Amino acid sequence: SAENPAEPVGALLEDFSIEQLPAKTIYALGENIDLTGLNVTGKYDDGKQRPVKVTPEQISGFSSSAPVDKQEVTITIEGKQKSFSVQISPVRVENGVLTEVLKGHNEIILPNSVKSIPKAAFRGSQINKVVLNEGLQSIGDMAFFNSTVQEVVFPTTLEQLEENIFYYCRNLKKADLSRTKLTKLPASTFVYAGVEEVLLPATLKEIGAQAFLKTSQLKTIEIPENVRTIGLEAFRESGITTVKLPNGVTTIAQRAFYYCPELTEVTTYGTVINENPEAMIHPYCLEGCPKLTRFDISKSIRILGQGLLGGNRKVTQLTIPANVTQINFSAFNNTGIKEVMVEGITPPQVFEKVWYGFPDDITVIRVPAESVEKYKNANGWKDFTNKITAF
Ligand SMILES: [Cl-]
Repeated sequence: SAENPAEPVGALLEDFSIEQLPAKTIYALGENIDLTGLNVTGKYDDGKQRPVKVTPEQISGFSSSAPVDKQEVTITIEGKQKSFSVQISPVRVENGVLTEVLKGHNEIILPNSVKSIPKAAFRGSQINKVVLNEGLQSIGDMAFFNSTVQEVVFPTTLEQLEENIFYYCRNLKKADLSRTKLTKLPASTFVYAGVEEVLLPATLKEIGAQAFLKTSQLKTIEIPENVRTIGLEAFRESGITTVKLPNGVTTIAQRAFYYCPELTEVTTYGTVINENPEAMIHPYCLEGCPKLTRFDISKSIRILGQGLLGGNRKVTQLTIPANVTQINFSAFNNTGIKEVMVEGITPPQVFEKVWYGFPDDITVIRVPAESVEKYKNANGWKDFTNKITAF
């Protein structure tokens, strides 16, 4: 009850109209109506129009006992009635936690009261579509594990993810996370998922281990601008034909693109450079990629590991950028590379007694004209003296 009189002295409402609906039009089972945001204009018998605050006993037809897709809620004042629609979703929310999802509903629209989705909340769900609500902050482990879900709409408030959420989501065609606040895409997020397209947010800094493992339908991937790290086997056995990644990438873990049978290009973009002496493309990163013809190295990488393109024969030209300071044993060995351009005025260092950094049948190594002798006298590089020339 309001402390002060609300109605005008001497004037009675004759009619009213809903000018703005309540902000909450989606409810969970057992939730109470929330009229916040409702704007009513009353026509009074003194000719003056006035805002009307609806008192609780004036509502009828609202009931959150059972799922209802469209429920008519009526406002009754001065024998006059106006109605609006609400949806009672087949879900239970207790202290902001999605505690229950009811079966037999192919489209789930979550209420705004959902703050977190717990572990396995939609696991094995035989549903088609989920609209995640604004206000959702986190999603728990295996939340959609082996769901038949075809579409998931993500909210701008989504901040935190646990692991294996879309593992075995064979029908999830697209995951548009581009408008979320995610800084990390966790390990095994899309293993065996049918994702054809995954749009990542500008806030993303890390891609977890096996995040896109066995994504056979993923056509391409654009790694967003602020990503620093690509985890162990992040794209192992993915169907990706091309990868775009920023020049700020400092870690590409082992076998990150292992056995991608349709991968043809790895290209870089951006002018942001992150300094870190540990920045490395880890061993056998693109082993088992027989269709790869182009491999751009992130301009923030310092170290090139063993067998980066192991067994490949279609990359015939390679550019090593000026930021590379170290090349390990057999880095580009077991390849079909014929032409390498090493851009560093200062040669990358080689510490092994037996290097095999490039194949025996390499044709030429092009280095800056002012550095030809620095390369020819250097450990490792001296093994290819008769193939070194200027650019
Ligand atoms: Cl409530």
